[PDB]
Amino acid sequence: SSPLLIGDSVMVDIGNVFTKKIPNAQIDGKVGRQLVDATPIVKSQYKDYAAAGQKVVVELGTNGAFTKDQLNELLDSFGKADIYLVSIRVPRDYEGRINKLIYEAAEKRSNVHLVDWYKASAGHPEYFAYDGIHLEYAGSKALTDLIVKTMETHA
Ligand code: NA
Repeated sequence: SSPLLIGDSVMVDIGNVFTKKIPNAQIDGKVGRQLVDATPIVKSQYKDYAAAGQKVVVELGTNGAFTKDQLNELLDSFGKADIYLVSIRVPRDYEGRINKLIYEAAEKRSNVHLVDWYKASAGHPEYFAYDGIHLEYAGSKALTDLIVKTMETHA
């Protein structure tokens, strides 16, 4: 009902569509944001979300690669919150490596739930701008629906 959504350009793209579905969502998207820049923000802005019973959506990696250690530092900073971690689809050589880090984090952590946008958007070029980074409306609605459906299942 009041989840935190933190991400890069993709969060900017879906913010308005997502707010129509979940009006009390707290949305923090910034074009060009790197995952390593999110951890100080969570400590400066969002420690009230780092609690059992809170919900956080993390949408990072589309705008740049990150390391295992950086991902773990970010996930640890949310504490016992339920974390919905979105896989990425981007035309860059690091896409697979980052998606494997994301997959393994979800495998490990009982409070991390994978939102497999990579799999969901396979075969749907109409979801994406020609740059393969920004989303068309059809993509923003599909990703919004996937995030919300995952949170409603608790999966
Ligand atoms: Na998990």
